[PDB]
Amino acid sequence: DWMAFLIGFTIMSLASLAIYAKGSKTSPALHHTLLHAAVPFIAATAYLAMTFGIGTLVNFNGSVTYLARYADWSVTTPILLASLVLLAFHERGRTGEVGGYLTAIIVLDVLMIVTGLISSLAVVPALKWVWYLWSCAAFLGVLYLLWVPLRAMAVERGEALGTAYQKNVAFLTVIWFLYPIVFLIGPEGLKIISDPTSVWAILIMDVLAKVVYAFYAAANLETALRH
Amino acid sequence: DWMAFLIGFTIMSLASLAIYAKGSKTSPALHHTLLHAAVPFIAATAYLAMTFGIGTLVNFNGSVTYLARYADWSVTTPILLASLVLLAFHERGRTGEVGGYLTAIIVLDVLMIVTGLISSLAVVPALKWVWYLWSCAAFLGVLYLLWVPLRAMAVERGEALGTAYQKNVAFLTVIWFLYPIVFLIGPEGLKIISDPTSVWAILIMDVLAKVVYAFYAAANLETALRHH
Amino acid sequence: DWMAFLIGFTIMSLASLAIYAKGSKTSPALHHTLLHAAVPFIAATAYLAMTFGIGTLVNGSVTYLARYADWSVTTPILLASLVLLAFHERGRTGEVGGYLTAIIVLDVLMIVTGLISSLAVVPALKWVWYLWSCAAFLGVLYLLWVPLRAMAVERGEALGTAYQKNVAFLTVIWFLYPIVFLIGPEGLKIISDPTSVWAILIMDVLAKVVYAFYAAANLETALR
Ligand SMILES: CCCCCCCCCCCCCCCCCCCC
Repeated sequence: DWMAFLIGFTIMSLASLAIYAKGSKTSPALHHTLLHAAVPFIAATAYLAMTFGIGTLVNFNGSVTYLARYADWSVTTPILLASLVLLAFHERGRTGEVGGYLTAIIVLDVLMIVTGLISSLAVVPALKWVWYLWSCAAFLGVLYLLWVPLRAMAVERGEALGTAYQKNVAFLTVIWFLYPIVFLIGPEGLKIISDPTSVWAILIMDVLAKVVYAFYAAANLETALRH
Repeated sequence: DWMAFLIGFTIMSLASLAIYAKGSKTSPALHHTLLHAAVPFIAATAYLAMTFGIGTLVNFNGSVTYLARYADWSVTTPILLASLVLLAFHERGRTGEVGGYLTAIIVLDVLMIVTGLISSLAVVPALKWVWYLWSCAAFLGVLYLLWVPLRAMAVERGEALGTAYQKNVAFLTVIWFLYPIVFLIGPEGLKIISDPTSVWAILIMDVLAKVVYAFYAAANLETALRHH
Repeated sequence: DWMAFLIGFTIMSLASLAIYAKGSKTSPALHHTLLHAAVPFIAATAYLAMTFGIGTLVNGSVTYLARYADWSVTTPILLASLVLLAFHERGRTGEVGGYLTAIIVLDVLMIVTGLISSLAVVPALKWVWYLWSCAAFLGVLYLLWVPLRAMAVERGEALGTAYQKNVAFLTVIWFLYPIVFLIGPEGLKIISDPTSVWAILIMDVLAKVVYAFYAAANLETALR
């Protein structure tokens, strides 16, 4: 409940501070540290909002949808994707090159979030699942870019940075896949799991995706940079 | 009306897939392919929303406003403008150079859309037209950047890429000008033409602007690259 | 109140036109001119909205959504210009982007959190959010004053002098906003809505119009 949101805020607020301090401030690593440190600060703001039910909509039938949660995802996810794109290019790209991939992957990712929110708010089952599927299509669009063309470039340019990108993407894919799963089985979908259970699961997921991943990604870059 | 939206979605969904696959994946062409392929995918999501009247607000005495339509325009138009800016610079610029023109042209363009939405929703005629005009001012702001300074740079840097930009801009101008015309004539404005007729017209316009233009722009760039 | 908004629109509309015309269209200066000219045009659109009470919420306490909408876009653009100055108009792939994203995220959050504080009808919540917004502002100020300023000075004296001058001016003016909020009807309600509105207009002109011309002069000094 409130306790989960307050735990989320505290973890995310501290983590953001920790990620920046601990993170490298040198050359290419710096801009990765800045991006990774920002995500939790957004998540923190979101979680603080959710504790006081700011942005949280209560349907006539007492059903709750957290706008703040989706608002977080709409900004954070793209920032995490942006960091990955830069890794793939090995921190060098000509005018418009990285920008094109960024725009492509952000558009898909943000749409994935927006469509997911439309699905959540949909009170008609048929519509709810049509939109969920479209969201999933967007997610596959994101995953395709990451796993095929971007990963292709990631490996082509060198083993060290290619190894770092592949490690980061793998971790990202598994964690990111939990969100659509939780949605499906959660109160926004099949309603197999309780609101509180889904919220508690998301907190654990959010910490892995934003905090653990950040420290993991830093180690993979630091290991790769050493070579 | 819903049939038009479903037709729009299907055309835009397929087109997006087609544009990416057909588009070149090499050097400067690649980043143009990625940007051009994204637009229809947004438009598609928008059109799907509109079929189920998701963003659609209904006001008495025949006033409908499709929020999803404007949401599409607020993202797509800038992406199309972004692609043009990159063309003008001949796919090379110093730090912040392209960014300055992007921010400038996006701010004007997005404002043009936002102001247009305010105009559509405005219940006082005087306000509705004040905002329409302000939107038009923004559009002129966009057109100025495209046609004067950006076109100047486009031609100065080389004939091949300059020819491609000029062709793309010309096509852009004519199509983009239809939107303010339809708005004026449409239920959002003078209510001279029916909601359904205006919606069907916009679908035709949207296909030209996002799908036909994409293939046209691609050909003009590939023509310029081969000639060079 | 409406007269202030109409005055704001007219000042901001003309200023934006003036800033572009007067601004240099060459090399690094150009992209600074384009960014600086756009800000007032946003502010203008905002002020026009506010005169006709578009985005203005009646709920007893009144909060101008158009005002915050303006701030959420303009402030980042002004911060973006400063970041570019610090790098001396040269940075490797992703370098400037990382600092931009960092400083924009903090800045935009600062605005949105401030809006949450304004809309909050419960005092305790209103001040929790105000403080969080302030934390974000300090986050912005830190980046500007420490790491970005460090790079600004390290790269050369001329551009380092220009950045330091611009930042100083920015900090002082930008600090008025949280002060006005605190003592204004969105906070302690020590000063009237009209007084706060008229004060913000004066502040907004300094921050977007005067600062633009000041920043332009400082860059032309640095280029010479
Ligand atoms: C460094 C330059 C990269 C900047 C990234 C640009 C990303 C643009 C953001 C796109 C957002 C699209 C999501 C909006 C969907 C709205 C569609 C309406 C459906 C109801």
